[PDB]
Amino acid sequence: HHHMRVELLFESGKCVIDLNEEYEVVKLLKEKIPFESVVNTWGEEIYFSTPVNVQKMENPREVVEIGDVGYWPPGKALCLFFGKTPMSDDKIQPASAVNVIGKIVEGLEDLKKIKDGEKVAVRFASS
Repeated sequence: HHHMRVELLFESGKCVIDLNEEYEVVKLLKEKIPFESVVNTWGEEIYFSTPVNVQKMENPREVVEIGDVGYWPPGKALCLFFGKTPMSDDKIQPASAVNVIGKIVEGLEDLKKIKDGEKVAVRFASS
């Protein structure tokens, strides 16, 4: 394991993500935690901007799976995929390629409760 558990605390719920530190963007996110951001939704994707800009993607994907965590360089955003985006009817299609850097491991079911504009506290997981 070179993985790190990050807790995301929203207003309406919370989750834990597991991120692979082998990816440059994850190494840099590590150095910025703790930070806070603000949530946006796009269908069943939550995304929020981060203070890390890494354009190069070691693992770009133009289709993702339920539970995937992506980094989207155009918006410098972490993206949480829990269902379909407005882009497709038979798969989860991000707007453009995202660097799939980890997985939602707890609280996947809380995500549908999160509204646009909720603050998020980005933290290392306490367990």
